[PDB]
Amino acid sequence: YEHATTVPNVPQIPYKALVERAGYAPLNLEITVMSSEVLPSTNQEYITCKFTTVVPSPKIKCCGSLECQPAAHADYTCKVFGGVYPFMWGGAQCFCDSENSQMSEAYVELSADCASDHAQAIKVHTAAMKVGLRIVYGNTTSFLDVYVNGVTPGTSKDLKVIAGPISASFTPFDHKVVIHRGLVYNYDFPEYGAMKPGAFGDIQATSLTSKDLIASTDIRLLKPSAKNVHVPYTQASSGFEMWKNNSGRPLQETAPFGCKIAVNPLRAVDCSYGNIPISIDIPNAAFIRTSDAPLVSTVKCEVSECTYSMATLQYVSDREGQCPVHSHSSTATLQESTVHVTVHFSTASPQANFIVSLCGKKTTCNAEC
Amino acid sequence: YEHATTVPNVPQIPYKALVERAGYAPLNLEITVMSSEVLPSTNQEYITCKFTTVVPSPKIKCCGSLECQPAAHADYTCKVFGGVYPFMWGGAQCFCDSENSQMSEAYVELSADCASDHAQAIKVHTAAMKVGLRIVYGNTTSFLDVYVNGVTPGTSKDLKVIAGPISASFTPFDHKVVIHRGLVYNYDFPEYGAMKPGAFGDIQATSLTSKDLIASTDIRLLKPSAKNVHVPYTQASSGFEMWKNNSGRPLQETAPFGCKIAVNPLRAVDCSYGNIPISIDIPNAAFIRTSDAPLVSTVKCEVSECTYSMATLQYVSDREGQCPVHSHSSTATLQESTVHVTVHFSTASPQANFIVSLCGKKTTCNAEC
Amino acid sequence: YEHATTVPNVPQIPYKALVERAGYAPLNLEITVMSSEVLPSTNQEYITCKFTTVVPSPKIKCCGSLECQPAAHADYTCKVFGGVYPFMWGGAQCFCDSENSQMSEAYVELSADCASDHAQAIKVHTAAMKVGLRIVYGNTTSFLDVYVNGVTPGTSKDLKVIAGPISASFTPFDHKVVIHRGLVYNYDFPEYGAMKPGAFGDIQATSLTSKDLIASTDIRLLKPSAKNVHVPYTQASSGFEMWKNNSGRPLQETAPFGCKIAVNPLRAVDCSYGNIPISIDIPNAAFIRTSDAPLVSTVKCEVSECTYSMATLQYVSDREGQCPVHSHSSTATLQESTVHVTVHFSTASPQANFIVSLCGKKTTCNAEC
Repeated sequence: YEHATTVPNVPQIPYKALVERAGYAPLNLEITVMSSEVLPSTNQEYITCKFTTVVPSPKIKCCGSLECQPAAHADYTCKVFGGVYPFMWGGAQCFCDSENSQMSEAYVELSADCASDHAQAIKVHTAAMKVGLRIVYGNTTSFLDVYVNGVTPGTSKDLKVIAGPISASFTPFDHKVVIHRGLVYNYDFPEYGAMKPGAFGDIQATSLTSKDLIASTDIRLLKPSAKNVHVPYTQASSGFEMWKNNSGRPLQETAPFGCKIAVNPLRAVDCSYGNIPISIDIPNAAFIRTSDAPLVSTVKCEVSECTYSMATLQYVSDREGQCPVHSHSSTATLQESTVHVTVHFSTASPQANFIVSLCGKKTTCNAEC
Repeated sequence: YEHATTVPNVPQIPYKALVERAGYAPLNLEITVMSSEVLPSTNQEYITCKFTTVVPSPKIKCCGSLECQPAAHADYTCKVFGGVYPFMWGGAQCFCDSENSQMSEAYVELSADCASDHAQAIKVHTAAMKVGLRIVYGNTTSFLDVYVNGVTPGTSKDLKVIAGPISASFTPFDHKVVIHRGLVYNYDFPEYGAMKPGAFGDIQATSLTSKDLIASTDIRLLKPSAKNVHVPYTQASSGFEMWKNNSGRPLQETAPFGCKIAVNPLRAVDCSYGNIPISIDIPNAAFIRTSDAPLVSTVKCEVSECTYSMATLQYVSDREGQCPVHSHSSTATLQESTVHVTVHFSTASPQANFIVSLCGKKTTCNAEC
Repeated sequence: YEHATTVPNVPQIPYKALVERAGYAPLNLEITVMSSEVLPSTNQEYITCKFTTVVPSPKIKCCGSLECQPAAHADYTCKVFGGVYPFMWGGAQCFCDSENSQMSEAYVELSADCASDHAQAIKVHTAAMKVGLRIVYGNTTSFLDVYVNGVTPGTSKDLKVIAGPISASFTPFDHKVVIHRGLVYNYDFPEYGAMKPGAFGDIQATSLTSKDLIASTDIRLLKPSAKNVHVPYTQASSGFEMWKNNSGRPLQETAPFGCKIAVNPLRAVDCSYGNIPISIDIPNAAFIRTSDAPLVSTVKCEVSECTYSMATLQYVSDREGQCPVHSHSSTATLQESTVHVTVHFSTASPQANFIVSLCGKKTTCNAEC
């Protein structure tokens, strides 16, 4: 094993803990962080891009009556205009004095160039964590992809390795995150079914290959002038051509604590946070080297080769095999662990004398520086 | 390296500098001066020597008129004399009473013996420098002819060796230097086109095989006496036969600081002056013997054989190879540098204990003386 | 012378000196400066302009070995690349797995457009002087091109006119002057054989029709990518296309004291400086009008016609001929000199009364114013 030691969140840093048991030889505990990956609960709901106005051909007639009927399309604003084309010299070659009408329909479908470049609207929430922690506990060297939580246990080398929930619940992604090419921004997209021509959500869709649209691009039908058969309207300039200016905060460049961001999975890599409380049920079989076998005598220690950031650990014992050696102070960490009589290690300390260890034992050592 | 150490101008003196870097082994820097050569900007302009008067034959006539015409030769002073040879009993067997004239021409061409012995007038100026500095930095022994200036870099052994401009701008040659046989004097020769019979520049020429002369040897035509056809003139005795007395200052014997002088290139050899600031961009590859390989222990030192101007440097290390050893005081310089366990050197000091170283380480040582 | 009077350096200004001899008539001395010309010792050494990279065709092979050999060209950086084109689908249709190499050569020759537009590097030094001084001393009016120095004498009108060295040794050209089209700048060009890609001296040459080059335009060979047979390099943009901005100081516009500058001879014209000490050995024959011939009586003087900047000099003598008349005060200079009984001159003074013267014487015158 029952153990539990605090282990922070900083890659490339070898961690060393110590087992202070009575009887059995104090084991070595080396753990290294390779690369962290934090992926929140991604829930795809909407997508957007450019569009193309699909204005049909008017069905101008004579003294006959007309009233448009709605159906199931994108955008719906139809108005019957009366009084246009008062004569044959007007444009439509009409014979009526003042009883003429038009349908004037106008919708907007997804453009052809939208299939490739797009934007995926999502609502980032309850972020999950998974850190592949290196494991070393003797002669074995296993690397496992472990989920960071106090619910999912391990196995590795007949051991129950638990990641444990970090005390830092800080996510670099807020409530809503939309994708762009291969970047990640913090966007304040409008509510579904409450769109506005204020940009940032024109004719939004469910996915890449959808078939149900909804929108309000401030479209208004205008009464044409008597000259030539035309269909003049005052449309709002697409906001997607203007969003390439007010983009701003890219997040990828404003990475907090050297953190990172992924494209496809929208994950945060190499991001330092808090501490990971690891607990492992190390059995009797792992505590190799009982008090009945190893019996090291007097410990000696002297320093020689040392430069800015072998300690002569000559011992005398019976039969080579294993032999755990670890530091006991607050400074100067060794490089290797299990090295059998004429032991050979190395350190990297300032000038104070140390001890560690190796193992057990222790020592310390030394230184140188 | 970026290094730079001061190195004086005295041949046959081994120079030893020290690299005080953090980490890598402090390298050895041996540099020796072989022979210095200082050649100024030589600009050949004029040459001189003996000459031979070329007096032609007079064209004496009778009662006819005469007036000489100038051309393009050396020296030009012609005067028509009237009243000479008043009768047939005078000399030229003339029939005129008092209407007789002569041309009387006289020029001076370069002698036949001038082709070999000569004198070359030059205007010594902006002196250049070139000193072949010996280079040693390990197992290599290269000798290069390097120009002494902070503009022309080097190569030698993958290193950028710079000579650097000396702080002493003293030249043994002044403004004008003329050659004689195989000697070098400081002469005050007259201005080109302003010659005078005051010697030191009679009928000067451009080079050895020229064809355009200019001069003024104070030549004057005199009216001959009526007796025999002659052409008597009062010429100035050549100054080149008199300059073998007022030569004086030979410079070669009054050599400043044991300096020398050359004949053909007019160069100053073995001439001590100031200091040569050398700077070399020594790369990582040259700094052999990192802190990870050599690990010499306790240093011991004792003196034995020493006479007026081996130090037992027994060491214990792993594997022979290189091993830089250098002095650290102000007196007692070693003879050799890189010598591998039972090291064997030698010194030449008075009686104090020196250093150381070796290397690195250281020491010191010782011484012885 | 034996005379000598100080004469300054300002063109279009008539100079008037006075001979104060005992006995003979005091002569008039008029001297005018036409146009000054100062040409320093021009020593052509280097020239520059645009260039064209001459990258040859690669000699890609198979599993055969390769090592490039240097010769005698401009620029020399060749590197054998290995590991490129691992397959037939790579680019060169190779059959080798990982044993393939290339030569990759690249030099730089003088461009075709360099023949006309160029730049001539020179080292301006010991400036010479030559001023064509007008000469008047009676009935003669000779104009001679005389060198300004106390070494080269004259002749003019049976007189030994000496220019004399000016007390002002100020040259508008400093140590180095390079030509551009038809302008003259003060440039700080690098040392010969110590060129750098810092511009102002890329691939310099001896002259216009040379055949020996030297340079270092920071050229570096890069390992190509496996796709299509190419030779990609990172070259430094020529400094000669950028020097049309940092040109600055043109000198021609910043002419000191209304001075000038020439194109072909690099001369300074109409440039005022100091004083020119002229000395002339005027013989007895030039001092016309002895005390035995002219005998002018009582001098009378009255002023009439005078405007802002004839003085009735009625005399009575025997026989017209010459007659030198000159001013004796510090203001009011005459226009003419030798004018015979009813003399007629003219002046240009303020309001003060003068004598113153014329011559011688015276016165014064016046015034016015």
